[PDB]
Amino acid sequence: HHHMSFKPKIIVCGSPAELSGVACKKIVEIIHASERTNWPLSIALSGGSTPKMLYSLLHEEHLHLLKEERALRFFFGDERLVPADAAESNYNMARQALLRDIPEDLVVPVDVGCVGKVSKVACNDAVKSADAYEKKIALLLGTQKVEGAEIPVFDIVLLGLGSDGHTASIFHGSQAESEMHRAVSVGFPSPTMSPKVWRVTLTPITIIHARHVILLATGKEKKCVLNGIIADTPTEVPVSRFLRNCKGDVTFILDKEIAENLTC
Repeated sequence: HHHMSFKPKIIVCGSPAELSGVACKKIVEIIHASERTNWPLSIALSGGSTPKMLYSLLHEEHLHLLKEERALRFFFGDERLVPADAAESNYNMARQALLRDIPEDLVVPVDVGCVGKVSKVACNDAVKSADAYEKKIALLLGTQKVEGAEIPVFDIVLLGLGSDGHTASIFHGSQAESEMHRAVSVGFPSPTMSPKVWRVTLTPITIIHARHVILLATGKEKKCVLNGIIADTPTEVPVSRFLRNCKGDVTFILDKEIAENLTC
């Protein structure tokens, strides 16, 4: 017909505090759908407060599955080039909530040692950190030829939608914005976005080839950027428009307020 259709699985939760519960259920369902011989399944974690609650929920209700049964190998979709123990570290937050009790081989942080080996982190520092994380992912997961570049294929990618419609640290204007060959790249936040630190990020081509993608989005204030992913024919789009090209199983987990214009 006249337009390409994008039909992700949409789950709308009544209370924004129900999103972590639905995300946890989805992740556990994906784990149990996979034969134990394919475990551990690769997950790329997002930062932020909804993820932090999802990871605390996994820790309180699914520790046996993750620690004893080694169901998941935890990677980061992005990381701030700040110390591994800083308040702005995605690894620091995931570690406090969950990863402190996960076997060490199943926890794969970005090496951020370049911070404090330099006075001010610059683009070239971020790029060497992205290349180092790419090599780490390639070793642990292996890679494959995709769309005719060899890309690791993540089992799960967890994403959050920013107020500017960014995801991971993929910003309009970033090295990552349209990156279709490298698995990992870099991004600096746009003017309205903090913290003002360089980030290592997975690229669109990596997310596009993940077996499962789970986007968490809340707030009436993100309804415009969400509509620019979901609507077929809008004039203006956010950078997360690329999620329409996802090859895997896509789930959007929403609150009522962000979902007011959807036919859910």
